[PDB]
Amino acid sequence: ESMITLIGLGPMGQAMVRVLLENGHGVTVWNRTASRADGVVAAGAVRVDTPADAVAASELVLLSLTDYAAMYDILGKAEEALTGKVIVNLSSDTPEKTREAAEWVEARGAKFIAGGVMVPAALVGKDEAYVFYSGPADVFEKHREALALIGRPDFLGEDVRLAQLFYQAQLDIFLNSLSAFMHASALVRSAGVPLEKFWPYAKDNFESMGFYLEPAVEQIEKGDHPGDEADVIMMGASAGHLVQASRDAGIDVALPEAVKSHYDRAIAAGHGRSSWTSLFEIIKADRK
Amino acid sequence: ESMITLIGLGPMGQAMVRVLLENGHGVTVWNRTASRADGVVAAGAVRVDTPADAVAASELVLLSLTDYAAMYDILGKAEEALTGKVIVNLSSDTPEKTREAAEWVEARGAKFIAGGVMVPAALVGKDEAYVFYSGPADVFEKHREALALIGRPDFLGEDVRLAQLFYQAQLDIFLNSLSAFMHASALVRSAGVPLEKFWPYAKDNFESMGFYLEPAVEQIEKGDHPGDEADVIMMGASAGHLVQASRDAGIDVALPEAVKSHYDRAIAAGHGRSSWTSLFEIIKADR
Ligand SMILES: NC(=O)c1ccc[n+]([C@@H]2O[C@H](COP(=O)([O-])OP(=O)(O)OC[C@H]3O[C@@H](n4cnc5c(N)ncnc54)[C@H](OP(=O)(O)O)[C@@H]3O)[C@@H](O)[C@H]2O)c1
Ligand SMILES: NC(=O)c1ccc[n+]([C@@H]2O[C@H](COP(=O)([O-])OP(=O)(O)OC[C@H]3O[C@@H](n4cnc5c(N)ncnc54)[C@H](OP(=O)(O)O)[C@@H]3O)[C@@H](O)[C@H]2O)c1
Repeated sequence: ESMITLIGLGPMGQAMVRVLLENGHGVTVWNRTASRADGVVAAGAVRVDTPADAVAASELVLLSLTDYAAMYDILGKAEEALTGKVIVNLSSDTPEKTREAAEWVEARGAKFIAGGVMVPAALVGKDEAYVFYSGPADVFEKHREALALIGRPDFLGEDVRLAQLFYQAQLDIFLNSLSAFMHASALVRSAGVPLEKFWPYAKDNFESMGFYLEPAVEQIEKGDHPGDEADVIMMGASAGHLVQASRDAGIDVALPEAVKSHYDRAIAAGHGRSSWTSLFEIIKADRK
Repeated sequence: ESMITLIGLGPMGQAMVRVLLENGHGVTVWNRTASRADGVVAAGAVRVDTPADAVAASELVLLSLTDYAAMYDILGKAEEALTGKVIVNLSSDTPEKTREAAEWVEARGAKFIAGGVMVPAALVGKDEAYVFYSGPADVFEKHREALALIGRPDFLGEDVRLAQLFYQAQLDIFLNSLSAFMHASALVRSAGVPLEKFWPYAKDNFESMGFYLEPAVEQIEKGDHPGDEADVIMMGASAGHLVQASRDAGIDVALPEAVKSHYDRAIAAGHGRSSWTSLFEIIKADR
């Protein structure tokens, strides 16, 4: 069936290729490290020597790269081939650089769609999988059926930045959660307590988060930060406890100092007696 | 019934008093701000003029204060009355200050137990509620039945530091999650997208976390950080994207810079091609 190019054979790239092949699609691939295509070439994919060859081979070109800098390095050696193609970039970078790259690709006569895949490689193509998409809807809809093999497509809008924004926002929560889990683990291991004793508590803590956060949405929407049940003076004190405990234990202080700086800036803005939601008032961009 | 003293009548202390009263216990109370006892006095509690009076009124003295410094301010004006009492401190502070306070209380002839309450005031005494305790087990067991009204007691050990350590570790995850939620929200609101559109995704993200973290426990236990499915070079790049996006949006950069610094230190230690669990190797204390 339809031949699709994929450039970028990291684990996400490979999982996407395997899924396109298992559903009848032909897949041309190219990677900076050619040896990395062996597993997918064996499963039915066509390696090709040059980026220009890979772009020329198909209408739809998927990029699974570390960043957008890598797109310029790869497609920079394929500018003439781009005319009439559809670039779907499934790579992390800033929203601003996502729009700049859309303009560069369209100036070379291709369409540009941004994607953000919201599961790891092992879940590509399964039921859990979903992908943010943004860019021209007519073009997107022409290729929805193929893209949906990777995960449920969530088309956010024509502003090509939206998929990147949602990706970065989810990443913000995700990387924080990892670093916080490792930080808490580090504090525990520092005291000689095995992590198996703490895990059930950490697990419960993360599983309960949705409950503590749901009510906060309205408070943040409205600037309504009542402190009667928990205040920034009490929570900011705790944050300083965490910082001192971290110094005492010889573990990282960057993460707990960053969180303490939220409480300190809030106290300086007079929000001592407000809910922790008031931190939003010092974290948000100036409406000024 | 049994008279228990609770000094510290903020949101959590009041919920504790209400629960002790609803179960027959008698409760003497005292606060730096006496007017704050009105609601609990009305529900059955006895206000008292002085800390010394509150300590003297009962065997078991619960303290729900903002920090341990407040314990010294309050019990500094008792001291003679402490002999033979049991102090259960349910306040945040450092583990080191928790041990220092146990020594000061025992030198004044009382027993000292540390607690960390793991639910907010509204859930005190409900099914969800649990509390870390640490200190002398015999003393703890003498008062277990009363303490259990506040939430499931988890005795961690006789090292009085353990409840505070577990409290601070849970707090680490908790305050991070809040700041991260607000930070992601801020990034979204900065671009003109309403929070209502993003919430379902944020919710799903937190609900999924337990699944992505369970396998990481073994990796951290063993120093086994395979990068085949996701590595620090790719995730570190992402963390830098978040930092740049945050500058672009004019939101806080402290939180994302802190997270990026984990990926940078890991790359510097050669863990570019390792799993994100390798950040543990940079975050941990020198062995
Ligand atoms: N892994 C995950 O679970 C996951 C999940 C969600 C989203 N993502 C996103 O998915 C994308 C891919 O991540 P991944 O883990 O599959 O792969 P990765 O480790 O970022 O590598 C992906 C590809 O980028 C290539 N590459 C990087 N810089 C390049 C450059 N300057 N020029 C040419 N090629 C370059 C690599 O080529 P080489 O093979 O030659 O090194 C590789 O083929 C990232 O943007 C990431 O944020 C990752
Ligand atoms: N609130 C929650 O949802 C929650 C969740 C679990 C655990 N905790 C922990 O529970 C503890 C109690 O905090 P809270 O939220 O109930 O309220 P809080 O704002 O910490 O106030 C608690 C009490 O401390 C007293 N206090 C503070 N500094 C004092 C000082 N220097 N001298 C004398 N009294 C002093 C206050 O008396 P005044 O009336 O004079 O201020 C107040 O009655 C904290 O350590 C907190 O970390 C909180």
